[PDB]
Amino acid sequence: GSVEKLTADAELQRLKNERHEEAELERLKSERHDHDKKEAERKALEDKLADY
Repeated sequence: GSVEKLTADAELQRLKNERHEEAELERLKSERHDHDKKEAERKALEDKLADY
């Protein structure tokens, strides 16, 4: 989500996944703001084992 409430760090890793940035970003624009939190974990398990 462009809002970037407290997930600015997640937006960073979202740019990190340039191989999938346009997909996650575009979705979050239309999809609920709460969905940003889920996509934070989605790419965590996607890019790496996990981001904890």
